[PDB]
Amino acid sequence: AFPELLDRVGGRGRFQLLQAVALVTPILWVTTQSMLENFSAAVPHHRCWVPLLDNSGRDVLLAVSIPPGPDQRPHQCLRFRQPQWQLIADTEPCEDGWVYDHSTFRSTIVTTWDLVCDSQALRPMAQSIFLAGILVGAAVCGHASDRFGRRRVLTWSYLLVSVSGTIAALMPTFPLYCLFRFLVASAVAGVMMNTASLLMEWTSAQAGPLMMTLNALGFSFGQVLTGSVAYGVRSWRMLQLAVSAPFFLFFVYSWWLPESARWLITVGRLDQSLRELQRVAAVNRRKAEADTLTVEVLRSAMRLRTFISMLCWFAFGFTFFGLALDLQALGSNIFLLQALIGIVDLPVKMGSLLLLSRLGRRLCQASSLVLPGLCILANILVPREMGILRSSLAVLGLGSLGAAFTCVTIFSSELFPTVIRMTAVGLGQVAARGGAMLGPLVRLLGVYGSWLPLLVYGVVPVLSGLAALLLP
Ligand SMILES: CCc1oc2ccccc2c1C(=O)c1cc(Br)c(O)c(Br)c1
Repeated sequence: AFPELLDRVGGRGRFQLLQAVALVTPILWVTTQSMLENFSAAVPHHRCWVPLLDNSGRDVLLAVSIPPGPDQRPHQCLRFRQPQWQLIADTEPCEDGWVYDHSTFRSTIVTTWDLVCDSQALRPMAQSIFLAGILVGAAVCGHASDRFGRRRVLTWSYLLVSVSGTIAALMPTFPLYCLFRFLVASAVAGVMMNTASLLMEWTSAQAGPLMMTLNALGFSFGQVLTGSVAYGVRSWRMLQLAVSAPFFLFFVYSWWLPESARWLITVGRLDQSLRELQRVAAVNRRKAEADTLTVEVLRSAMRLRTFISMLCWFAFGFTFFGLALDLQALGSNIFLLQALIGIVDLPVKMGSLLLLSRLGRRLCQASSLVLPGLCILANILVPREMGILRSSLAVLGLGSLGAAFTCVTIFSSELFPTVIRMTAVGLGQVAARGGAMLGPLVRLLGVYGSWLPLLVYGVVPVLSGLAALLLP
């Protein structure tokens, strides 16, 4: 009978707008802490330390000291034992440390801990560990927000994000940085599920479109907050602090938001629920029907399609979270991409949805997965002679893969007996954050050709979208 009390107490109005505003803002920084592994773990050009150069014809010394490399560059992993002055066979690996290029980044984690050359597989694992953390944090938090409430967990998760982000920026060794990022990811997943649920519960029956639109449209401007804070702070020890600092201020003000009124009824905390409903009504200024609440009323109140959705969610999660955490290979000028993956997400999603829904729901579902797969697949074909075309396709693709996140939820998830969609939307997400941990692991296949990662990242969504045409 809870919708009746909600209608008696409000619906739209004022409070349901300030709550949405105060809950949407953390989503931007939540995005910031997930795509931050693109400007923090950046790999600049690295060469081998030499006694002749870099103190104890500059080009002549560079040519005589380092053997030439395959890709029209000096070798990044080998050096001459002695100066081969015959150049107007016998080589050893770098043992005096590397020298890096300090022209766009001052200090990345790679520069600090030498994650190059033989120790290359370490870099694509710090993101898999992060996503695994997200999964294990979104699994536990489910059976946590039922014995602790729903508002307290959000505040403690804000505090945990703040503390873990601050601590992870002052570690002296790699494994501690891997572990504290794991904790950060778990807390971030908890924040994102609790915020979604809190936005869900307090709203009326019209929670379907508006709130789920606001959550996504929040992630988009998010990308543009990374782009920006980056252009500003370049180092890596001063970036994690500058990103995790706002969460403490968020926790400080999160102590006043009223707790969800539906959970309080089912556990027997009637008096606090009455107080929360009364304060919500007072905020909403609809203090006319609040008199009727005299406790007694609240006392009385107290298979093929599923598989197709699973594959669609899995394909969406795998390609995006494995080709968007490597934008240094999709082009150049990183502080422009990871900053245009957003202004090309909102017009594109709106226009594509509006145009393709009238054709049909299944046509819209199919057209949103084959298109970006083909777009990404075409990227390897075009040579590097024209940069603008080399970089244009990826933005539109990764942009349209974002369109699945919305299209496959507010237009999909009805492919079932149609009782309530909330028992299917959650089931889809387990595969997304359970295939992104199987994401950047594909980038570990840089050896044995460099085109295979892009080929896989393009073919998998293509096959998923094409098989989606086999619904009957
Ligand atoms: C543009 C689409 C999009 O952009 C992001 C940027 C940062 C974090 C999540 C997302 C995101 C998601 O839809 C999403 C949400 C959750 Br929850 C996940 O576990 C995974 Br994987 C992906």
